[PDB]
Amino acid sequence: DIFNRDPRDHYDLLQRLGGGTYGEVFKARDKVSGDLVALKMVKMEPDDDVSTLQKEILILKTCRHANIVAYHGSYLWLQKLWICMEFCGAGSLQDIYQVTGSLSELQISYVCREVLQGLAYLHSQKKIHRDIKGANILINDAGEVRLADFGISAQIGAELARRLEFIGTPYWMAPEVAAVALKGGYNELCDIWSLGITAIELAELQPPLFDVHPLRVLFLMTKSGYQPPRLKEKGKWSAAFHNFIKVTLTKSPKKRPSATKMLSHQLVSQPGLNRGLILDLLDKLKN
Ligand SMILES: CNc1nc(Nc2ccc(N3CCOCC3)cc2)c(C(N)=O)nc1-c1cncc2c1ncn2C
Repeated sequence: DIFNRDPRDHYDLLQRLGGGTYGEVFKARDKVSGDLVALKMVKMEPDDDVSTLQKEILILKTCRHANIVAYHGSYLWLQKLWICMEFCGAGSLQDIYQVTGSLSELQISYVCREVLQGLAYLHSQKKIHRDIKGANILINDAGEVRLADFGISAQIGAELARRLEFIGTPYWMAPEVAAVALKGGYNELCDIWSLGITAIELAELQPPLFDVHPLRVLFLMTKSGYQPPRLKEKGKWSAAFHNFIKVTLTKSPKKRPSATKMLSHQLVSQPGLNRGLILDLLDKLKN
């Protein structure tokens, strides 16, 4: 499961695709089959024992869903853990909308449906993603939608910096999560709020309040009079899209709908939602 060897023995490392608190991602080609894969390098911390690392790799191999990037295998080499995963050729939705411009209501509807399918699966496994945003939703050349990973819960490498990263960029987090280090916890419903913000992000090219200093956003969010965000242009988006934003951005998590409940919302249960919508979006990259 975790080969004690250099992944360069089996893979030809191509260009760097990007990275962050979750590691460094490289495009790579298998030397035998010729197939393209993604290789993520996670630097191991001084307290990352291999017994806990083994439990995590077991979770990475069993936590599987069509709307989550497939895990192929891993390598432990020179204090760096390398995870091999399916290659999503078009990159993230942020990589796409920062070329194409705003997604159509139908395109956002399909992405939100596919993400909710992945979130409903993660929540059935008692996992909370806690990292839903356009940059963490990848698209393959077939227009399929996949979450890059199952979220922040992987206890590998820079887990703490990844867990706390929202403090410097809290725009996608639910108010009960933005109430960091206060007595109230949170639950899986915070992912539903993050998906509502992601839908405004795909419509507007940035989440609400993106230009406000992160510490000011945290302050505003933990106020009793905080009004959840809304789409900026009412006379472009349908009543169904406005309502989907209204219910996903419910301030109280005790009133916010589950991922399974959201899958029957009129916006994401409408006919004609399929990968063809994203194939049309990818065609705009040529122009
Ligand atoms: C940099 N991140 C990732 N890039 C990938 N591929 C990819 C492919 C193409 C581009 N381009 C092409 C040229 O135009 C710009 C866009 C960018 C990226 C992948 C993958 N599987 O293909 N995966 C991750 C990734 C993996 N784990 C966790 C992650 C990840 N992203 C966020 N989180 C939290």
